[PDB]
Amino acid sequence: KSITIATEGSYAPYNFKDAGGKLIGFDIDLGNDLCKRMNIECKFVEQAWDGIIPSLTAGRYDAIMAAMGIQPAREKVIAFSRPYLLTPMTFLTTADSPLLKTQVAIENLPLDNITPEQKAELDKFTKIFEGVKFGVQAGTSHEAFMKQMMPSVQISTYDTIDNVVMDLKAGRIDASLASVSFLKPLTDKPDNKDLKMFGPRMTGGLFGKGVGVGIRKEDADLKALFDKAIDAAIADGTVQKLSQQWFGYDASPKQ
Repeated sequence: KSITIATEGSYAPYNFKDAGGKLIGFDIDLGNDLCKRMNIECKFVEQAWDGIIPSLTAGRYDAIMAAMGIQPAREKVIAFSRPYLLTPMTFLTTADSPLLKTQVAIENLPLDNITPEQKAELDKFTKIFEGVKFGVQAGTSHEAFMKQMMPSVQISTYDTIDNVVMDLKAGRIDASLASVSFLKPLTDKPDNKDLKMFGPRMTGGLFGKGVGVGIRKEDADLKALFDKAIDAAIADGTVQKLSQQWFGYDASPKQ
C-alpha cells in the first residue's frame, strides 16, 4: 500500500522547500509519521493551490496536507480527516501598549462551547477594547469575530494584513487581531520588536475547526486510517513535538 499526498510547497513552515528543492515542513514530517503508523508508503508532490482540490477529485493523488482549513465550502467537494492542528488567532499591539498589562487567566481559548470563565475573559478584553482603535483585514474571520463577538469595539478595515500592520506602526490604530502563524514570525523579526502579540490564543467558532487531511469523499477507509493515525500522533505527543519544532508553539488539537 502507497499514497500520494499533495502540498503547496510555498507555505513555510507547513510545507516549503529545502535548498535542493525537496518538500519539507510540518505537513511533510506529519504526513510521513502518519503513513508510517498506517504501514503505508508516502510520496509528497507539489500542487498549485487553485488546482489542489480538482486534482484530488480527478485522482492525481490520494490526499492533501497543505495547511488546509476544514471548512463548509471544501466539505461540499471533499472529505476531511479529524483536525491534525489547530489554527490559533491572537491580538497584536505595540510594545509598551498598556494592553500588555492585562492578565491572561486562560492562555488557550476554544470558542465553540465557551465556559463561563472563558466568556468572562472574552468580556474583560472586549471591555478594554471599547476605548481602543482596532484595525482588521476585510473579509476575514478576524473581521467576522470582531463584528459578532466584540460589537462594543470600534473597527476599521484594510485590504491586506500588511496594511493593518503598517497602520499600527503609524499609530493610526492601537491593536489588531490576526493568525498566530502570521503574528509570531512577524513579531520575531528584530525590525518588528516594537510590536507584540497579547491576549488569549483563540481557536474554533468563527475561526474554524483547524487544518485537516483532504481526502476524496468515497475514500471512507483512507479517512478511517488517517483518523486513527492522527489520534495516535496526538496521544503520544508527536503532533505537539512537531508543532513546537516548526512553529515555536503548541497548536496540537485535543484527542
